[PDB]
Parts: sequence; C-alpha cells; structure tokens
Amino acid sequence: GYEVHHQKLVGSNKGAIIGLMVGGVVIA
Amino acid sequence: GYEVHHQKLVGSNKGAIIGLMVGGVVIA
Amino acid sequence: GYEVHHQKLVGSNKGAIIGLMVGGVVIA
Amino acid sequence: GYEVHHQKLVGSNKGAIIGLMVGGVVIA
Amino acid sequence: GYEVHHQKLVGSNKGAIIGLMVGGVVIA
Amino acid sequence: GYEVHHQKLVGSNKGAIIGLMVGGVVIA
Amino acid sequence: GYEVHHQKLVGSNKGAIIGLMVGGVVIA
Amino acid sequence: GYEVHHQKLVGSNKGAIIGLMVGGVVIA
Amino acid sequence: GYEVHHQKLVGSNKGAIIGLMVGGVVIA
Amino acid sequence: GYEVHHQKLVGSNKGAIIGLMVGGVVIA
Repeated sequence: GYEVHHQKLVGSNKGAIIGLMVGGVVIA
Repeated sequence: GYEVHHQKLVGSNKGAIIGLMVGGVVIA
Repeated sequence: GYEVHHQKLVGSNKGAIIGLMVGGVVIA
Repeated sequence: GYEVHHQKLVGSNKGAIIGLMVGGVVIA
Repeated sequence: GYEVHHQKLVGSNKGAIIGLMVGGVVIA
Repeated sequence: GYEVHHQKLVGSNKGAIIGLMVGGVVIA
Repeated sequence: GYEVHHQKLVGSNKGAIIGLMVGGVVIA
Repeated sequence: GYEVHHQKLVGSNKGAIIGLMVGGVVIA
Repeated sequence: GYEVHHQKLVGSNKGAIIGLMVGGVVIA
Repeated sequence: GYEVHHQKLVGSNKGAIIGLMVGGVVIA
C-alpha cells in the first residue's frame, strides 16, 4: 500500500479554518 | 503502491480555508 | 507505482480557499 | 452591502471534510 | 453592512470533519 | 450591493473535500 | 449590483474536491 | 447589472476537482 | 510508473481558490 | 513511463481560480 522509511512533517494554522459553514461571516 | 525513502514536508495557513459553504460571507 | 528517493515539499495559503460554495460571497 | 428579506438554508456532510492536510491518507 | 429580516438555518454532520491533519488516516 | 427577496439553498457533501494538501493520498 | 426576486439553489459533492495540492495523489 | 425574477440552479461533482496542482498525480 | 531521484516543490495561494460554485459571487 | 533525476517546481495563485461554476459572478 503506502510505505515510507524516514520523514519529518509540519502543519501550522495562523488564520481561519472551517469545515462546514452555514450563513456565518469569516474575516481573515 | 506509494513508496518514499527520505522526505521533509511543510503545510501552512495564514488566511481563510473553508470546506463547505452555504449563504455566508468570506473576507480575505 | 509512485516512487521517490529524496524530496522537500511546501504548501501555503495567504488568501481564501473554498471547497463547495452555494449562494455566498467571497472577497479576496 | 448584503441584504435579504426571507430565506431557508441547509448544509450537510455525509463524507470527509478536511481543512489542511500534511502527509496523511483519506478514504471516501 | 450585513442585514437579514427573517430566516431559518440548519447544519448537520454525519461523517468526518477535520481542521488540521498531520500524518493520520481518515476513513469515511 | 447584493440583494434577495425570497430564497432556498442546499449544500451537501457525500465524498472527500480538502482545502490544502501536501504529500498525502486521497481515495474517492 | 446583484439582485434576485425568487430562487432555489443546490450544490452537491459525490467525489474528490481539492483546493491547493502539492506532490500528493488523488484517486477518483 | 445582474437581475433575475425566477430561477432554479443545480451544481454536482461526481469526479475529481482540483484548484492549484504542483507535481502530484490525479487518476480519474 | 512515476519515479524521481531528487526534487523541491512549492505551492502558494494569495487570492481566491474555489472548487464547486453555485450562484455565489467572487471578488479577486 | 515518467522519470526525473533533478528538478525544482513552483505554483502560485494571485487571482481567482474556480473548478465548476453555475450561475455565479466572478470579478478579477
């Protein structure tokens, strides 16, 4: 399937992340 | 399938990320 | 299939990213 | 700006919604 | 700015919703 | 600007929705 | 600008939707 | 500008939709 | 299939990216 | 098939990118 020997990963949020939005308002 | 020996990954958000939007408003 | 020896990856958002939009408004 | 008199809104998820993904795996 | 007189809103999840994912696995 | 008298809206996910992806794998 | 008297809207996903992709793999 | 009396809209995805792609692979 | 020895990848958004849009409005 | 020894890739958005559009409006 999926195989990796050696790795380094980074994820970062500094803003807005939304899954499901109804009717709202998002700024920046 | 999918194979890798050595890697480095970065992901970053500094703005707005939305999955599913109904009727709302997004600024920047 | 898919094979790599050595790599570096970057992904960045500084604006608006939307999956599915109904009826709404996006500015920048 | 933005103006509405009368409305009805629905949003629904039955699958996978992701904002920011690094290195992972998504099935269906 | 933003104005509405009369409204009805619904949001529902029956699956997977994630903000920020590093290295994990999501099924359905 | 933006103006509406009367409306009905629906948004639905039954699959995969991703904002920002680095290096990962998506099936269906 | 933008004006509507009466309307009905539907949006649906049954597959894969991606905003920004780096290096990854999408099947269906 | 943009004006409508009466309308019905549908949008549907059954496959792969990508915004911005770097280096990756898409099947179907 | 797909094979690479050595590589560097960058992806960046500074504007609007949308997957599926119904009826909405996008500015910049 | 597809083979590379050494490479550098960049992708950038500074405007509007849309996958599938029904009935909406895009400015810039």
